[PDB]
Amino acid sequence: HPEFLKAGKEPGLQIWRVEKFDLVPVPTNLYGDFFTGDAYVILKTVQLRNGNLQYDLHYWLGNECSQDESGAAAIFTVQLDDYLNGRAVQHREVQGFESATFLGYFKSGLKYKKGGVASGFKHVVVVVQRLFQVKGRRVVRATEVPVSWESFNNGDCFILDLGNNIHQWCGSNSNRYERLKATQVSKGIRDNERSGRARVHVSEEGTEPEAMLQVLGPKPALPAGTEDEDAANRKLAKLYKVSNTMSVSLVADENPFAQGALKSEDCFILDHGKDGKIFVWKGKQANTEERKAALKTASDFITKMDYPKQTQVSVLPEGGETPLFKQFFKNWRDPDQTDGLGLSYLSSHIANVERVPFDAATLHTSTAMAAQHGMDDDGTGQKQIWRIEGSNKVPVDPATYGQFYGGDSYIILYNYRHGGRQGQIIYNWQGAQSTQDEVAASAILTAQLDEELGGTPVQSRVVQGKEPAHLMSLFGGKPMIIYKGGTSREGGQTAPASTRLFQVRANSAGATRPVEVLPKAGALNSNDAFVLKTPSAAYLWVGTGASEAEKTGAQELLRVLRAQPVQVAEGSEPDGFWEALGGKAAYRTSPRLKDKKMDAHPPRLFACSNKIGRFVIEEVPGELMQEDLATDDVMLLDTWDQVFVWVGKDSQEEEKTEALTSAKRYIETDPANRDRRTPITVVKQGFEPPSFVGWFLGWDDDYWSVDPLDRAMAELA
Repeated sequence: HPEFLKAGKEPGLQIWRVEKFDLVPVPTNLYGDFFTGDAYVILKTVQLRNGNLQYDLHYWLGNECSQDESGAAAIFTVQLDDYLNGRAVQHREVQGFESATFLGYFKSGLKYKKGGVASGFKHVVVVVQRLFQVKGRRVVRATEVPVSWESFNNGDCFILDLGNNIHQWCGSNSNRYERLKATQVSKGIRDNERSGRARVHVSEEGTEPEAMLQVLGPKPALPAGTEDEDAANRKLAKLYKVSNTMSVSLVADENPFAQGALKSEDCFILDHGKDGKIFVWKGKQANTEERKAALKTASDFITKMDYPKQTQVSVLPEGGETPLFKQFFKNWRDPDQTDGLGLSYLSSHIANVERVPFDAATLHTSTAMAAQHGMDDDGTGQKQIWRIEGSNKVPVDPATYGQFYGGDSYIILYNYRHGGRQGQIIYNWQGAQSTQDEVAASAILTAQLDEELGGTPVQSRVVQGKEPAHLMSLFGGKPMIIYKGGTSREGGQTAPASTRLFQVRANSAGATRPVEVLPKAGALNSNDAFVLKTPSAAYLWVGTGASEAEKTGAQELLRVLRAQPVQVAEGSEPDGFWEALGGKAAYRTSPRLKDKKMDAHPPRLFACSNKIGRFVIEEVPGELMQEDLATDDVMLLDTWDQVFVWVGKDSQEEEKTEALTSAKRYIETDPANRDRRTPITVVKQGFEPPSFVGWFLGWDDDYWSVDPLDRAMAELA
């Protein structure tokens, strides 16, 4: 055996060019260059936290690549996978529409070279005279184009490669951010292709150097940019079951699908084609012919539905499904979950993130711990609570700090200290039964308060029932009691219900919040304790998964209810318990993914926009980096438990005021059917909280002191 032996042995990236049905290694210093007339095979191996190796097999098809060449690359992807015991995730990437995972492997971006093995061009390779058109802001792509002014336009940047002189040219209508990412490609040509020997010359229209003007002739009038992502065709997806010939059978009309719909004896197609990707899921018991023919059937299904030929397709084995595939299902939970160190798959873009458990004594020094637990600090800073009464904020009685009523909406101005510096957080808590005028009034006043405090404070819109972990910790040691629906104003206190049911649950911080729920048995949960104040006896129901903090919260919540507790463990409930709840019922028993939520729902950064009301979101691939936050964009950092809205200083005011709704739109369209009470957190550039910056390793506190572009072209360019 040849190159197969030197494969997934160590963590890293391996690229081969399929050359005459042979896997020829691409020189590593050229990783990122791809000939449009050829096909490549790419293996990314990632080390899991337990030391095991996880494989991602990609094969890449250029625009001018033959059919017998894509087949060759496909055969290798198949036979490489079963050499790795059929546990790899396979990807078919087409030029210009590659998967985010594939795009993450390449920092400096991609280069699409004219030529191929048929044209008689190798990779190894002096005298150079080529031209690249650099289009891209988050996925910088450099396409080789004819060496002519006709190839140009004033919207993008261009690189005139003259061997020992690289000439970067940028149009007048080109944005400063695009110019920045273009210098990366130019620098990459200098350092990787010429080994740092050549000189990179930067210019814009009107300042063309004589060398460039000698090659292209005098500059004529140039046009403008064609300006190229995900829209609202994200929500709907369908699941199919394959037979062989090739026929499919609809098994699930709408997502979220039932995880049990996947049977291990067959293979299934998750159709997300209107969003540009489809999945193939191999059951472990599926026929060997069926498994090896996954890409076979996937391409057929593409044509039988009239999807674009360039549709992303990925192939998953049972047990190694990616988290996006799992999110298409209603509460996907694995047959290991709690036991182990990870899950089905570890997203490469967070594979190098050190996992920091919680310890409040040193929260104030670790941005990473702050981000991984949604904990800006310990919750012990100065704060003000206001209840919204009509059109004004009313100070809440300090004795009742920690109790919130479902018929009110509150504003919580909190002072946080982390590291050496401070910040402020404005929490906007809107009750479920709060009247619409006052809920809307709470939002108006929340924004007004932010401007009073200089526009610097963080804004967080919370909805009753789904409160961030940090919010629970603001009240010292007492729990955050949330009532189903009453008022706290002076002439309006309602009457307590006959029998009430409280779900007391703790965060990673040990703070707890008892949530008053419906008085039904189906509302119970094995991981938390519960409090049932019936007029007869007050029950303290403690689940098998409940710990000290939940008992302490449930106990001390029964304190404020002036009722003696009746300790009752799960499974051994007295008679009166079930009948007070309306009888026995099926509740949730499966444990939660406490520290493995990151593995299940890794944080993703997005760029949101709405040009003509059309909501456009584009995922930025790879490791989360401060460099990826453009000053003229409104970005989205989705941590599952929360959706941050990073607002760039130089973005348009329209997009700035729409920060709340753009996030609300992204959550609404999420194919995972994400809860709409999910807290949204608006954050200003240069005033980001620790729970945000801790996700970005290598965060320069004074990164924006010098303009990013003014630094790059002054650095090594």
